[PDB]
Amino acid sequence: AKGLIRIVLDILKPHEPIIPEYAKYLSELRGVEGVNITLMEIDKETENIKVTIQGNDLDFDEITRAIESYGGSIHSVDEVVAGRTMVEEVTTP
Amino acid sequence: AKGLIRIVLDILKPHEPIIPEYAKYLSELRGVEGVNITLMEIDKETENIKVTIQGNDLDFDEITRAIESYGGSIHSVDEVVAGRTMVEEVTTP
Amino acid sequence: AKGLIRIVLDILKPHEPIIPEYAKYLSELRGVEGVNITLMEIDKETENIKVTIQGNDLDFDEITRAIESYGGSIHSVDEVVAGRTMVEEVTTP
Amino acid sequence: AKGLIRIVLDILKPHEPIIPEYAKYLSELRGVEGVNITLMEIDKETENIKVTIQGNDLDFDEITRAIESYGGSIHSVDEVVAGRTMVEEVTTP
Amino acid sequence: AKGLIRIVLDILKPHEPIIPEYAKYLSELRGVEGVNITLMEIDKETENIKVTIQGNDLDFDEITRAIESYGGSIHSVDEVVAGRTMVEEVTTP
Amino acid sequence: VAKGLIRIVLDILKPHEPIIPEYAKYLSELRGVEGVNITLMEIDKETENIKVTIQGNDLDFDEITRAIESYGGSIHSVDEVVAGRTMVEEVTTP
Amino acid sequence: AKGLIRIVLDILKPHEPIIPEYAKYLSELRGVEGVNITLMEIDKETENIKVTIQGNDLDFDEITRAIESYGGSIHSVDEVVAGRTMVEEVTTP
Amino acid sequence: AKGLIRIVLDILKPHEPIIPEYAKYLSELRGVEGVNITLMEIDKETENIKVTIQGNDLDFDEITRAIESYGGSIHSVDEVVAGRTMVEEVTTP
Amino acid sequence: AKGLIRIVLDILKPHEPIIPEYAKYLSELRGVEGVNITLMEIDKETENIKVTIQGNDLDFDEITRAIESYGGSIHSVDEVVAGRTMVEEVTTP
Amino acid sequence: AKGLIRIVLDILKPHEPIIPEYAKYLSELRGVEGVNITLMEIDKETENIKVTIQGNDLDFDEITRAIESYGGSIHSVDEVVAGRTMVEEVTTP
Amino acid sequence: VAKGLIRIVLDILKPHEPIIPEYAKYLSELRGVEGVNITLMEIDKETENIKVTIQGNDLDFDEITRAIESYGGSIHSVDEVVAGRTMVEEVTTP
Amino acid sequence: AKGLIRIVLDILKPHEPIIPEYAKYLSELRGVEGVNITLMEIDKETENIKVTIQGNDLDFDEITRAIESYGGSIHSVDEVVAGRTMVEEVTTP
Amino acid sequence: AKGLIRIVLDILKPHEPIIPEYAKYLSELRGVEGVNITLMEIDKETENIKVTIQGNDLDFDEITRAIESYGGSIHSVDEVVAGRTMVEEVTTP
Amino acid sequence: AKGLIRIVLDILKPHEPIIPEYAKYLSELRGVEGVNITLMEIDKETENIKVTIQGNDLDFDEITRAIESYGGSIHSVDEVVAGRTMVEEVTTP
Ligand SMILES: [Ca+2]
Ligand SMILES: [Ca+2]
Ligand SMILES: [Ca+2]
Ligand SMILES: [Ca+2]
Ligand SMILES: [Ca+2]
Ligand SMILES: [Ca+2]
Ligand SMILES: [Ca+2]
Ligand SMILES: [Ca+2]
Ligand SMILES: [Ca+2]
Ligand SMILES: [Ca+2]
Ligand SMILES: [Ca+2]
Ligand SMILES: [Ca+2]
Ligand SMILES: [Ca+2]
Ligand SMILES: [Ca+2]
Ligand SMILES: [Ca+2]
Ligand SMILES: [Ca+2]
Ligand SMILES: [Ca+2]
Ligand SMILES: [Ca+2]
Ligand SMILES: [Ca+2]
Ligand SMILES: [Ca+2]
Ligand SMILES: [Ca+2]
Ligand SMILES: [Ca+2]
Ligand SMILES: [Ca+2]
Ligand SMILES: [Ca+2]
Ligand SMILES: [Ca+2]
Ligand SMILES: [Ca+2]
Ligand SMILES: [Ca+2]
Ligand SMILES: [Ca+2]
Repeated sequence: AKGLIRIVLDILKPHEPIIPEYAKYLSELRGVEGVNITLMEIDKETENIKVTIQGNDLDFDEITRAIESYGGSIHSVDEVVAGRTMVEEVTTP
Repeated sequence: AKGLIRIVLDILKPHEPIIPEYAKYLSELRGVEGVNITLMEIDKETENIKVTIQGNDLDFDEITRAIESYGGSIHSVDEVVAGRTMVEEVTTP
Repeated sequence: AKGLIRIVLDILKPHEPIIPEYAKYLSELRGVEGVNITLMEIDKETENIKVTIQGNDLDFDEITRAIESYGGSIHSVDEVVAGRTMVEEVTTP
Repeated sequence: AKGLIRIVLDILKPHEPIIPEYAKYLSELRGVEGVNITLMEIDKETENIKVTIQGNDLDFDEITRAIESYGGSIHSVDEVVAGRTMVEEVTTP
Repeated sequence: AKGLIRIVLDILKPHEPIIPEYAKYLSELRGVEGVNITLMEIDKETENIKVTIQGNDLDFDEITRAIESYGGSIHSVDEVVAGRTMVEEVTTP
Repeated sequence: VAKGLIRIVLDILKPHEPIIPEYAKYLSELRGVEGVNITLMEIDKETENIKVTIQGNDLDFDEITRAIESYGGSIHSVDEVVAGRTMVEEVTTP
Repeated sequence: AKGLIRIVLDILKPHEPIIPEYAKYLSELRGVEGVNITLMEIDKETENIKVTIQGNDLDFDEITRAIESYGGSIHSVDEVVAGRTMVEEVTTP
Repeated sequence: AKGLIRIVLDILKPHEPIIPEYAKYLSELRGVEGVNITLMEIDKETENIKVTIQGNDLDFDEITRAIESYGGSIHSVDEVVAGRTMVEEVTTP
Repeated sequence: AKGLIRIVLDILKPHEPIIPEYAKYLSELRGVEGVNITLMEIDKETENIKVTIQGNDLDFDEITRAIESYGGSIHSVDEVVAGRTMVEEVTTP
Repeated sequence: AKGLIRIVLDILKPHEPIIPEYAKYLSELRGVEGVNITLMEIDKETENIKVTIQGNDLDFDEITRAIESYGGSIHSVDEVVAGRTMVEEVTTP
Repeated sequence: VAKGLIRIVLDILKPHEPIIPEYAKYLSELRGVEGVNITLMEIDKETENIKVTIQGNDLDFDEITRAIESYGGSIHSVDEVVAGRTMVEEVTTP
Repeated sequence: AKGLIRIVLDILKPHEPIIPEYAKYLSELRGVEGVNITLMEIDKETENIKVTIQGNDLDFDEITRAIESYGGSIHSVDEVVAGRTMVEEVTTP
Repeated sequence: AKGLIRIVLDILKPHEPIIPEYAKYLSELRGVEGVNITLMEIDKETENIKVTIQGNDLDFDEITRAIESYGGSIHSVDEVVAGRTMVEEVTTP
Repeated sequence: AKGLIRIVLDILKPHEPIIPEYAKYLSELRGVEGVNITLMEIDKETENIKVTIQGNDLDFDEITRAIESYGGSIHSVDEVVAGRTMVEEVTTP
């Protein structure tokens, strides 16, 4: 296990496609152990969701394009993890 | 485990059927490891519950329809997990 | 394991009988592994309690009848876990 | 693993006997695997402490009496677990 | 195990001896597994510390002899555990 | 066995570019770095504050400080360090 | 393991030497399994770190003479743990 | 003023009468300035409300007559103020 | 001022009419000093608002027949205030 | 405006007499501008409530006695304000 | 006396441009707007979420919704509205 | 107003004399408007209290001597307000 | 009073000039009732501060340039207020 | 009021002089409405206090020097207010 192993991003999203679509679909890409989508805010034209993605050697620009193939839009990359083992954020002042 | 593996959704519901009822019935569905339902807020007409359903390649359309047919009505999908392993949501400012 | 594996309900009850009785009893019902009763509040005349019951294929009606025959009533069913495996509640916005 | 396997009682005792006396004593009671006594609050005349007790088919009446024998006095019973397993309490709104 | 397995007490104490000593010292007492000492509040004359001390069957009075012996003063015993198994306080209203 | 620096957590200022999964891939492959983690602190218009949690074996704070800067980064403060045989977590207190 | 296995102290210090130094150099110390230094508060003059050090039969005096050598100043010993076992502080009212 | 100027009580109560009535009604009682009623928890059979009622010299029993009179049931009086001036509870350990 | 001076209810509602409508139209209502509508939760179907309405001798039935006219549905009456004076809820254990 | 102008005492009383009795009674005591009694906690045998009292050169011994006369019992004194002004307590680490 | 809409709180998506004190000045001078307040929610790379609290007399939600959009804004949701004679604040509850 | 207008200090003290005495007394000192004593904690042997004193040009030494002559010692001076006008503490990161 | 009345921005800042400089200086500009600078984070080359500025018809690009005239740098405009009267943010979900 | 009107700073200090001392002395300085000092953390050598000083056109250099000369040492300036009116900090994510 190497490279990007965990990606977390917040996207904006026309209400369609429905979000179990996105999950099902993001499963397929290059070595994805699994995806987590949680609903952030739920506005009227639109939808804020937090996508958590994790696997081996992940393809960033693949995800990033795969997502837009769905009329969905990355607002920001919240967190990235890379390397042999899965490091979490440590808190502090 | 593949495709959809855990689904979290909040549904509005008439007081009947009761909630254990739903729970029992949802244990049935195609590849359903198990179901949790906690009681959100219990207005006079009606009853908001939370639905936590996990399993292997769960069928979304199966579920929604199982709930409607039941009296329930789906307000949102709060969260989904799709893939080989359970990715929990990683939290961040 | 199948069906009703966890049941949590809040019931009003008179000071009688002493709570260890209801526990000591509801232990004995069909398919109950354990029972937990925590004290909620205690008013002059009466008494609120939460009642967690876990087991295999607990029959929802035995249980409730049991509590009634002891002189307390089910104000509400707060949570229910059903299926093969203990699904816990996933928290979300 | 049957009957009362955990009893938390809140009780008022005169200062004396000191708090690890009870601990000592109550441990030597039938079925009793263990005893925790934390100090709740302490007033001029008197001392409010909580008595968590764990074991196996515990005697509610021995205990009740045992505590009273040392000049203690049961203000209330705040928890009970009964059965083959320790069911902790599930929380909900 | 047997007797007291845990005793927690809050004590007042001059600045000296510095508290790593109290730790060391009490560690060497009869039947002591380990001893934790966190610093509560640091006053100008004195010092206020929590001593958690645990192990197999503890001599409460030895423990009280030893502390006083370094210029301690036992304000209160906050918690005591005894018996065969390490029961913790359970949370409750 | 591990020795030396084993985890480091630094806060840095960062030109929007390069994007952040750059850093993560990049840093990932340093000397004896089992894993890096970057969470995003604050995404200002001019710049962008981000937090790097780096972890490995006998780690070279100077290979790291230099690599970041190359990418145009800037260490503001180092917030945590764990050195030695075992991973020790911070304990809390009054 | 015996005597002190964990020591937590709050210290003040010049900006140099930078903190990953202080970390390196106490791994060096006698019987020190590892050290954790989180940054408490960074001022203009100076710089407040917390130092959590863990090992076997640690030497308080080596540790402390060493910190003064590095220019630092030990404000307080916030917690100490001693004996065979990592007793954590049990929290109470 | 004189006598009771404030009484707060928690009551259980069937769904009907809807609670704007209780408010209205109690407003018209002897010496009543105003009356606040917030909704605690909404159970299936019943309903749990807090009634804050205030004014000049209140007839406690009239207040208890009037509530019962609509199918109320007084679980407890939570707070009472009397005298010339409106003293509130002061916070303290 | 007399009878109800403040009423707070939680309601569910279609997205239309948009919420500044609902606001306008209850200012219209009889004896209504003003209304506050904050948005509780926005779903795909529907839309949960809280409605805080304040005035003199307000008419619960006008208010409520009016909300149903606008397509809405009143889930619960969360708080009511009645009499000459805006008694707020005094909070207690 | 001299001497004791506020006394908060925490006290255990048998259920009877009910709580607005004391309120009534204590108000008719010398110097006494007002009396708040909130309910602290309530057990099977007994009832713990807090008595905040406000006035002017208050008699500690009248009160102490007065409370005792009704079968009440002072567990402790939690606040005192004395002088020409009500000084509330300032908080600090 | 005031009538009609008197306070409105809306959340909008916003191209980084125009900058935010634009909006504030601009909106300030609408029909019967005693004051506007904009706090910044989240400053993403592509866009930017911001919150407008607008307040005045018999306010025209449609003059407002239109003005925002002109500046390239986009209402996502209206979060609060106060209409009528007096300013009523939300009361809280279980 | 000039000089020492507010003084807050935490002092240890024996159960004697009863706290209203220390208030009743410290009221009488030179330049004291009001005095507030809240109960901090109460141990078997002794007693912690916070002591807010407000006045004009309070002499710091009279006050302290006063408390000593009553048999409690000043553990620390938590806060002091000096000058013409009551400056309150401004909170900051 | 019209236009911008309140501006709040977070800037980055070489440690010089000192921050009482910035305050003193920002006072002068076109109609500034007053400025508030609080210290955010305090890094080693650098300094995060939150500037709050308030007056009549404020000159944005004046401030914005005035600030940089000091080797200081706007990272983001956090909040702006405009018009006849001073509107604060209202909170909500 | 003009120029500097309120200054908030945290300073490290030897135990002597005491803190009221400082307070008194700082009431003196050029145009000083009044001073607050609360006690932050009281390490063994030393004493972190917070300094809140407000007034009219306060002279910064005067102050720092008044504190140093006193034994104290300035770690940071946490906050300042300069202008015609006291702008408090307005808080935001
Ligand atoms: Ca974002
Ligand atoms: Ca930490
Ligand atoms: Ca409701
Ligand atoms: Ca929802
Ligand atoms: Ca994180
Ligand atoms: Ca009650
Ligand atoms: Ca979550
Ligand atoms: Ca007490
Ligand atoms: Ca739960
Ligand atoms: Ca102290
Ligand atoms: Ca519990
Ligand atoms: Ca930093
Ligand atoms: Ca701890
Ligand atoms: Ca505990
Ligand atoms: Ca319920
Ligand atoms: Ca208090
Ligand atoms: Ca209260
Ligand atoms: Ca109790
Ligand atoms: Ca304070
Ligand atoms: Ca929204
Ligand atoms: Ca309320
Ligand atoms: Ca104590
Ligand atoms: Ca502040
Ligand atoms: Ca920013
Ligand atoms: Ca609100
Ligand atoms: Ca310290
Ligand atoms: Ca500082
Ligand atoms: Ca704000």
